[PDB]
Amino acid sequence: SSLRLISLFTANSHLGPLQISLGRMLLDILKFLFIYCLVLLAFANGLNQLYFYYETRAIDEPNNCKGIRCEKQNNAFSTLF
Amino acid sequence: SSLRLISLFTANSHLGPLQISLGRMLLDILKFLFIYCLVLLAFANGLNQLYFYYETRAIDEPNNCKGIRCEKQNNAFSTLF
Repeated sequence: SSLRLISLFTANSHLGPLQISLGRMLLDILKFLFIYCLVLLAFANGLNQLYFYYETRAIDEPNNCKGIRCEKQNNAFSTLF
Repeated sequence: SSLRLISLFTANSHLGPLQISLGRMLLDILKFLFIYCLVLLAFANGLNQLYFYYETRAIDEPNNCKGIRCEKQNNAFSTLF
């Protein structure tokens, strides 16, 4: 609801021609996004297939924290998610 | 081999009558040894029977130390030994 004040820039002479030039840049990231998506799901598979034998539990870890976003990161290549 | 210099105390007049009085004290600890052994064998069983469900391993424990004599003692009532 707060990002809708950008449709008012067309009524000014300085900020007007800037939105039109920004509209074209967003037609260049699509193809690189496609290629990057393929390169990422390709690699997301081998690493998961190699490390899924050493998955521990939470109660056997310090402070009962499992995964990244803890203070000491652990169990980063266990599942596919 | 070094505790055999106590068999020479009988040739002196000060240390002589001390070995003979010490020889009698060692005939009082036997009965209390009997009672204490029964009282210890009695209690050594319930505590082992109550705690033998939560026995962890040694890779889950910090610094790979299991049992008493570590810096942080753990697994004290797991087995009978």
